[PDB]
Amino acid sequence: HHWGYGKHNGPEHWHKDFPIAKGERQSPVDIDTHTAKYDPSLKPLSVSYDQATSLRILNNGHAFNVEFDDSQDKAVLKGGPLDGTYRLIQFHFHWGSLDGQGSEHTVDKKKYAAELHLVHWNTKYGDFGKAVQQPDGLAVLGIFLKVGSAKPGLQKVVDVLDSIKTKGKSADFTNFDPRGLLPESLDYWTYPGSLTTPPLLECVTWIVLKEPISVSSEQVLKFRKLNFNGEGEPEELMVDNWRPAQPLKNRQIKASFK
Ligand SMILES: NS(=O)(=O)OCCCCCCCCOS(N)(=O)=O
Ligand SMILES: [Cl-]
Ligand SMILES: [Zn+2]
Repeated sequence: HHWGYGKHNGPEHWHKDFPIAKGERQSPVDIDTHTAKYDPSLKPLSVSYDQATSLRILNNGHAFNVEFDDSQDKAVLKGGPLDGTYRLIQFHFHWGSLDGQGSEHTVDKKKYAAELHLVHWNTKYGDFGKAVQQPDGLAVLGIFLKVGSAKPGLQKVVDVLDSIKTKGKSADFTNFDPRGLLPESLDYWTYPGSLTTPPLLECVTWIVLKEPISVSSEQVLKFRKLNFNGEGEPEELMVDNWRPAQPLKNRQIKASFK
């Protein structure tokens, strides 16, 4: 057996193999907009994805990862609450079976249809492996997805999903520009958290954008055609691969805007 999002291996079961699931800085969390406080110490956020080099897209049995070449400082995230440079390594999404759910973070308890996670690691630690052994090893830029108008920049991702329907399948995915997945505004909320999937390591500085991007019903419907299962096995649609909000505990969510 292995962790997943089913009734028998879902979020409520994770703590048995990953005790940190009940830790002090777990993610995601509900973002109470009225309790979040504007933080003047936050520096301007810098998303520099101009030289991003995508390589492959993979169905890992939980979601699909668009992987990037992080052997050189190309796609980096800096500024904001971040100290130093964080390099983009991959991005993936979390989505629901219906438009009314799918996101991991929530805003005033509101759930979006999906959530995009752009994962970056602190270059001061040399590699991703070492970074996840540090309290400030990672920075994940989270972007909410709502259903409405199509997102042109997402279509290339959608059209390749048919080739990676099942767990373990991958496909070349070069020259994809992640800048086409960003909303207009970079206003955000930030707080110290963790990976939202096992191992649930608490090494993440979360930066969640306030402005969601709009994707079409057709685009998200194709996300829902993916499979959690591997080839030749009974079909288990890849839907609702999101972890619910976790206790905030000793943390404050800061806003980059007034
Ligand atoms: N949803 S999230 O963005 O918070 O996180 C997803 C998992 C990200 C990958 C985590 C892999 C952890 C194992 O790293 S290792 N082998 O030790 O280098
Ligand atoms: Cl199921
Ligand atoms: Zn994620």
